[PDB]
Amino acid sequence: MDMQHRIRQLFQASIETKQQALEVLPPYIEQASLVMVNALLNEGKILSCGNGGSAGDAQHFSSELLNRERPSLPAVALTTYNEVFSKQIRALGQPGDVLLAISTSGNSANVIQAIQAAHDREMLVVALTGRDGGGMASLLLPEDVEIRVPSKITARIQEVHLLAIHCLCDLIDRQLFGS
Amino acid sequence: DMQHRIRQLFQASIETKQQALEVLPPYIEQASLVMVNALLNEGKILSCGNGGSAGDAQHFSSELLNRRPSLPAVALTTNEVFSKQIRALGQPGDVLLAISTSGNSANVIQAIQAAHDREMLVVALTGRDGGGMASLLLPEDVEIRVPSKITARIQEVHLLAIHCLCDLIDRQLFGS
Amino acid sequence: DMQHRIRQLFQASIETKQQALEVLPPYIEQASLVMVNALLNEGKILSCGNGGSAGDAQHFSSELLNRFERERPSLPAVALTYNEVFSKQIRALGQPGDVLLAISTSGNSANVIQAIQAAHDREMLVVALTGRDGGGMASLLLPEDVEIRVPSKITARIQEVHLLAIHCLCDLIDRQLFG
Amino acid sequence: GHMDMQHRIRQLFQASIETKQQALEVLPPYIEQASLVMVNALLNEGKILSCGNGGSAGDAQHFSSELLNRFERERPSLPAVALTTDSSYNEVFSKQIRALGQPGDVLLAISTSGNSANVIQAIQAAHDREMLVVALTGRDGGGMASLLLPEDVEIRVPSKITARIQEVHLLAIHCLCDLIDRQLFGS
Ligand SMILES: [Cl-]
Repeated sequence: MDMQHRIRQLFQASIETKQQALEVLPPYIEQASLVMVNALLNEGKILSCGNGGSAGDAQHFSSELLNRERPSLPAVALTTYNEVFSKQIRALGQPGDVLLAISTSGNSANVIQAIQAAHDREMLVVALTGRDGGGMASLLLPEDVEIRVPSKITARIQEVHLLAIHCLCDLIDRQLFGS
Repeated sequence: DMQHRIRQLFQASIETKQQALEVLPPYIEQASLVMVNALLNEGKILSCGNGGSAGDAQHFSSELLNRRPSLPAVALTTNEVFSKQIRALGQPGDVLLAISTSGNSANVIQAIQAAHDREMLVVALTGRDGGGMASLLLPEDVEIRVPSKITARIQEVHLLAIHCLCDLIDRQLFGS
Repeated sequence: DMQHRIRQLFQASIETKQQALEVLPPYIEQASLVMVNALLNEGKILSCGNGGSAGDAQHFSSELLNRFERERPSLPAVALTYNEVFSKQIRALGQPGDVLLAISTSGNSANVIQAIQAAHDREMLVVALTGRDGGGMASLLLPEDVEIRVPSKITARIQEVHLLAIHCLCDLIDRQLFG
Repeated sequence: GHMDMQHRIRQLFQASIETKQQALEVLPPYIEQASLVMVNALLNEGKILSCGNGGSAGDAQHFSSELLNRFERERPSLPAVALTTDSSYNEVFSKQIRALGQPGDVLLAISTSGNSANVIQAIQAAHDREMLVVALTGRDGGGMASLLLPEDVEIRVPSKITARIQEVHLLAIHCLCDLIDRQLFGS
């Protein structure tokens, strides 16, 4: 009785959070995918990163796109001391590339450091966040895009992030190659 | 591009979770009792999956292991890649959490067989028609099949389903 | 002169190995019997390392378990992959009589030290691959544990002798179990 | 201790020692040459990509992680990155090389036999991006060696024994890093 209730409860919270997100996120998902499509078109790449339950999201986004029957898109997750991402971005990133930075709270020291490295290399940033945006939100420059899930709950934020990413991939293919 | 297309993807996501809500909860409940059972009997949970399911396997385990008290859940961390590790680490009673969008991942199929040889129970997160994984399941195993043929929809529901399992285990062992 | 330096590095590598040859073989033999005894008693080997010692740990377990380069039976050797990430996996997976292969070049890795503690707590024996003079962790070992301490302070030379030592461990395990 | 095991341990030590002594007599010119191509690439604002299969993968990641992260040693970070795997699958390296590689960059490619299809394909991808290749190999060099253009460098360990090739590879990698640091940051 309680367990079936709790399940229904979590399902409905997940669904309600997505309906809220539906009202506020589409313009930001559109701008991000556009920023990404323009970078690819100019022979740039996308580097993605995230901490913990966001790390899978960075690699899900990238593998989808890199490993393909549309053309392989140059999208690489960084993987494998808050400098782990930042150093790879300095090694790999060139002007006009795009950083996808994923953090449910926006407080990841190493994603914050990632965003500085991306700015130093003249890259645009697509930031996937939740809650109040955290420290990352405040570090975004005017040309950067923020996709902020309207929720405080870590697990609902993650659920909308997966969806957001699936939206970005889909809009990237439609814009580049066509429906 | 199209906001209209974004709303459309969001609406499709919502609709599948609604379809999933009408069919999955009793299985989600079963799996969780199976997992709480094994953990109370001093056992453990191993998880696995390929493609867009590997992260889910890790996300489940490292919630429970790393953090509440830590719970013995380990993700198999790389067609006998998983099967070999189950043989080595599995003990009678343990649970395998196996995740696949198609039900056709050859190494998770061999993961399921290895778990059976260990006298382990299997919880299978699947979609579509359940593939070769469904046909391997024994009566005491639990399928959680997403009523969708679309990979991206199954993945979205699989993450919700994994969040539920975690929640129900903590609910039963610790309470709320 | 770059030639002078290469031939100096090769000689330092050869010379460390020669001095390793004078202290190590008893401890390699003892380490391997411990591992063989555990496996014959239906046990398993868990292995762990940090930094450059981390390939070593994976290489050890990958070798025996997957058998990608030689055709003999698979052995339950498993590499482990926040000072508690190793501790917590050992606690979750280790059963009494199991063996931990613990690798580091300094002997000071916080997690590997805590891996040792988690191994003893689970009534496991430890084979410890170290260099320098073992320092800590090498002071945590109990009478039935085994240390293989490279007679060197140079990280690179220690890595080199570790790889050889692991190759000796795997080889004698097979030699004792399959002749 | 018991004789056989003591015999086996000491015979392996001796074979490792003897393989290194043989390697010493033929590898230095190619090791120097390799480190020169790497240094020249970095001086021209290049980067190094590394890859390897099975037991070589560790070497690949060891090389680039030391150079880039600088845990073990406090000197400047160098743009050296290991190519990942983790979820046909023979294109995992080449797909990344085509995304990340630039004209002038260097691929350090590691294989003991030289026949792994994904490293063979990595070499092609590097060539298509106008990158130079440093190939750590053994035995006869395999298919990999057959693909090397004249600006490339091969470091072929003079052994047919996997374990022996792996040990010399680790040494080669330690020399390359030493030589890169010497040339850039002082002997
Ligand atoms: Cl589909």
